Amino acid sequence: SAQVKWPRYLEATLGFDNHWHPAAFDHELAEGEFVAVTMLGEKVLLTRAKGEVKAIADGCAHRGVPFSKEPLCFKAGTVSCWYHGWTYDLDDGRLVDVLTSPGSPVIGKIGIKVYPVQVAQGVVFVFIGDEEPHALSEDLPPGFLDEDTHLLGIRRTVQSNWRLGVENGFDTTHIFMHRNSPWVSGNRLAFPYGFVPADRDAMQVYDENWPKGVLDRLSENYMPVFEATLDGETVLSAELTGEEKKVAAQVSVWLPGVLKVDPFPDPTLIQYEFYVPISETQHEYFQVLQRKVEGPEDVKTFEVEFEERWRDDALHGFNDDDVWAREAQQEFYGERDGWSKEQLFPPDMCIVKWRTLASERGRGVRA
Amino acid sequence: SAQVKWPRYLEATLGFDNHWHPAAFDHELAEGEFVAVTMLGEKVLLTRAKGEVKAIADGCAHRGVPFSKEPLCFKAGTVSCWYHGWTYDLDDGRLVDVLTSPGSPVIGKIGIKVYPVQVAQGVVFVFIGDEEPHALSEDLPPGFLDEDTHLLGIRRTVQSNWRLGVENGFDTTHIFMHRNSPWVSGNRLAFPYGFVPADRDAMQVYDENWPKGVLDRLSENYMPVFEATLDGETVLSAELTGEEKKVAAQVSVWLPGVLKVDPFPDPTLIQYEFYVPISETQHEYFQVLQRKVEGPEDVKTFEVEFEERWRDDALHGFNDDDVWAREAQQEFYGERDGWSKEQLFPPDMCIVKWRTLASERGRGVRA
Amino acid sequence: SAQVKWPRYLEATLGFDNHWHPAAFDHELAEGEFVAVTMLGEKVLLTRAKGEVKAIADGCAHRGVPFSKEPLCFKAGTVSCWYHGWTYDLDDGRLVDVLTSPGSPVIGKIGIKVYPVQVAQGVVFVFIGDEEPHALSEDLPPGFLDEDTHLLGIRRTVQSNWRLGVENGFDTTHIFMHRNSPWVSGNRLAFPYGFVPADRDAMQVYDENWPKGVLDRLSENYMPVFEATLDGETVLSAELTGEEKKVAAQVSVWLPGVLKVDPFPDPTLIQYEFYVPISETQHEYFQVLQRKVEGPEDVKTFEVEFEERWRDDALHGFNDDDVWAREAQQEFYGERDGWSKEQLFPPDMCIVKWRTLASERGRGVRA
Ligand code: FES
Ligand code: FES
Ligand code: FES
Ligand SMILES: [Cl-]
Ligand SMILES: [Cl-]
Ligand SMILES: [Cl-]
Ligand SMILES: [Cl-]
Ligand SMILES: [Cl-]
Ligand SMILES: [Cl-]
Ligand SMILES: [Cl-]
Ligand SMILES: [Cl-]
Ligand SMILES: [Fe+2]
Ligand SMILES: [Fe+2]
Ligand SMILES: [Fe+2]
Repeated sequence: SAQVKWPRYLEATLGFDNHWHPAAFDHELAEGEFVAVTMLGEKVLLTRAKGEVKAIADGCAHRGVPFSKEPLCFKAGTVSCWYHGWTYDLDDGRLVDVLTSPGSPVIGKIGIKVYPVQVAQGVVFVFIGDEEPHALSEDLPPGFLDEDTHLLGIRRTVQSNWRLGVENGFDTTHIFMHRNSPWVSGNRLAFPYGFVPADRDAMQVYDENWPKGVLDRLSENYMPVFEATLDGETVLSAELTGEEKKVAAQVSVWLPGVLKVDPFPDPTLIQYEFYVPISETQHEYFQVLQRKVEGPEDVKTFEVEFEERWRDDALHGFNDDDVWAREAQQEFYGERDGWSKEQLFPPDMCIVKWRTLASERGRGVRA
Repeated sequence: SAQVKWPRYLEATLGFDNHWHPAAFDHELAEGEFVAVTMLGEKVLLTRAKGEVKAIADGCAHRGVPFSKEPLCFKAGTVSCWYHGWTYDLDDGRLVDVLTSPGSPVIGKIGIKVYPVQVAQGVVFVFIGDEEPHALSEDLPPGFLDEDTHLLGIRRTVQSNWRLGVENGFDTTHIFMHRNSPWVSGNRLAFPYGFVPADRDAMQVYDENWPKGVLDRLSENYMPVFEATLDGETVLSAELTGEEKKVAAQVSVWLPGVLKVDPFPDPTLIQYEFYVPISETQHEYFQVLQRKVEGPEDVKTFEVEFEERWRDDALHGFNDDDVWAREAQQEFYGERDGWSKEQLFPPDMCIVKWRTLASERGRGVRA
Repeated sequence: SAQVKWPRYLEATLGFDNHWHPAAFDHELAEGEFVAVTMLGEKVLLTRAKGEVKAIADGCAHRGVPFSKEPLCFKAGTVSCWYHGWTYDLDDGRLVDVLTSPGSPVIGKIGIKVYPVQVAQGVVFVFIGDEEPHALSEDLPPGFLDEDTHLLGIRRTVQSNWRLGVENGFDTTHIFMHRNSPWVSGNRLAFPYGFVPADRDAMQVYDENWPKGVLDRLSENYMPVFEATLDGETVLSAELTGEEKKVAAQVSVWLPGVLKVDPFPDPTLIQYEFYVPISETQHEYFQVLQRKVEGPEDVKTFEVEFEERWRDDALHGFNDDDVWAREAQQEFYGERDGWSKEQLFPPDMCIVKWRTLASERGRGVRA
């Protein structure tokens, strides 16, 4: 059954820890500003001190209140609790002072957790887990860190377990539900109702070193369905006329659960998606677009396109439906043991391979 | 105690299954239209295909999503899931196609549940349970199916266990709370504060074949109370003056839990009530009025009176208070084990007879 | 650990019963008026009958509905249920009549709980518990019942366990969070960021007879902190310029959990606080100000300044922040076993003494 081929995947209700996970976008943090996030059940407080983004547990060691209720900073590099003034050093999380009791004997005897942080491609990543952090590149799809590119994205909260997000991203026939998105005609896309594996090389598992993932060779080893038929009659057909754009030549997912749609939502872009667990029933959905650039002008041109088109016409215009689609599955999988009652079909094998690889390679399980 | 005289009634938190239950009104469904309902914990999707109302489980066999999120029909007699296009035959619930993968090998190897449906007197009834359906008439009070009558009603959701609804309907002294309803003077009713059993033939149990139920002979074996006294002083008195109408000559309840008030809310009408479980804490309250008719003209006259008077002046004007009355009992009975702590009095014996009959005859228990 | 030092305090999630607790203010009840309250998990109905405030269980013995849904009284000294008319004697809670069934055999054979009530200093106190009530003075801080004073207050609901309320009131360094309240400059207060115990006599435990409690001698055995320093630099300093008022010379808490701030929020006043449990996660916060008076004129002057100044400028302007401060602790202590994970420091010892005294002297534990 399910609990037999991918047990650790089913156990990772709260995600795979001992992996890097995005928390926010670098531009969300100005010097001295605070941003509260919840990752894999942990409340984290982010801030920028002396130009560097720091991550510390969003909970005071005294009476456990979150600093985010009223975040205070009286000296860059520290955070002070709004309740009794306990002050912590962001570099090591140690209690270095108590504003309400100078010289208190608890100073230097207490500390809270701080997390390793690395900002890459404008994204703030945080290492969650007890192990010492490994290279960030091991937890990202290949190409994400390309130096000759620029990235722009957004994040939002989705009311479903993170796994439903990943499986909604790495699903080659769910695209049927996007057939009426204004982005399809909006960007003159030749968009099929689904992709069906045409041979045994349709899916490739990368399990040699890191990163590890599953790749769907949509453009070479799949058959796209542009027509829907019911009992011998064509009841639906995609629009294939004139000059149309080709997207999604390949789609892949990589541990700890990051999607890569290449190219998408336009031939000149690549779309990455993360589904970071917030709680057992919620996740933070990140959408990041990657554009190849040759200099500052291309960067500026991309930023403008993102603001005027890509973001709202695609990240919302195309993907908004994916949000309620995920949430529509929450009860079944989250409450009714859908993991053992689902009935899959051929195209879902890529998802099965992902669950198997994830169950075998996820560095740490958080239930 | 309770768990000893009517144990199966106490166990039937989610209702008695293997019985017919109303789901909606026939006029709520036009050809191709969809109506989602939840009955005894089961989500059901109703539609009209080729003129006939069909009932199918509102949950896809693939990833369990409900079709009601975005119901699709590309061929009358089928329903297609909005997610990956799995299409089902409404007659048998079998998967007959997959819009995103024509000829997929799962076709014909999967199916979901469909329910027997029977429309009578403008009401859509659905058979819930594993057993094969028996005659509809066995689950309705006598007279409901009278051919020389026409029926009109409404349904609404109530936040209480269904048993609290049934017992609020089949309660001869709770009417005290309706004394100030504008319908009392609105329809010149001689309406008492309560009916107290006057002899041993006040209540009669019908437990021979079907339908089965309990009847209160209010007009001949009960004493109506038109005056409320306290410490020897008359503190309240009903208005008995001029030409007033007499209603509620008899009130009865029949398995699986259907009320019959004869006559009510007017001498020319009979009122039926159903309290179909939605969940363990909610039920769908149906109010159906029956009028004897001699032809099309009488039907039209009834439909007009219903729209202009009966529905809002009585079904709401009189009964609305019954809704919060039921919900006011939810915590006690639903959370504080009120079933074993309640303290009944003589008039409640008709309810005791009903719980006993239901516990012994309910065809199926759904906990 | 905590479970070993103050076990009964940790068990009293729903408060200490067999103690008097405030329910409302006397002026909230006019003759024949009703006020519903929930104390230590019990729903209570208050009313004034023949000039006297009465307290009866807000739940009918018949089908458990609360009278508060629609409180009825047809004879001063009784309460009648809105559902079937069961009527109870407020003096002994016995069923003395049934409006819907005169002479019903259940009359005199049924009864509900009534509570001892005592009004003092404009406050309605109710005795919760199974024991016979003891003197009210045993559950109040010394000075509360002073005959040459007048009291005025307000109450509100707070979303946190009651113990978090008490410990927030009896905390000498949490005042840091109040530094920016408009009441500080509003009443020209010389207000420190915290009070730190300066010697061994800083806290005194009164455990000889009743009332019992812990007293902090702030003005004589504590060191007030008017500056906040971080890594050697003054980052915050209170305003100490000329003619300012001195308050909080002493603060104390007494069983079952009543605070006394002397003087506060002004030198001419004393502030009392109660934190009566509503449920396991909620409490009713009472704030009562005491002013010494010499006659009806002083009473009038106090009532006027309470309305024009004390209430909104202090009870709200100063204390409102204490509400979310308490609630910010609810998850940690209420759901994440904060009682054993908290890490206290020297000033918290007064709270530790209070927990110990309460665990040893609370008359009754309600979990
Ligand atoms: S809870 Fe943070 S200093 Fe007290
Ligand atoms: S969930 Fe219905 S077709 Fe996939
Ligand atoms: S529930 Fe109060 S009289 Fe029936
Ligand atoms: Cl978040
Ligand atoms: Cl369509
Ligand atoms: Cl593990
Ligand atoms: Cl009245
Ligand atoms: Cl059974
Ligand atoms: Cl309250
Ligand atoms: Cl400040
Ligand atoms: Cl005890
Ligand atoms: Fe999608
Ligand atoms: Fe009623
Ligand atoms: Fe405070």
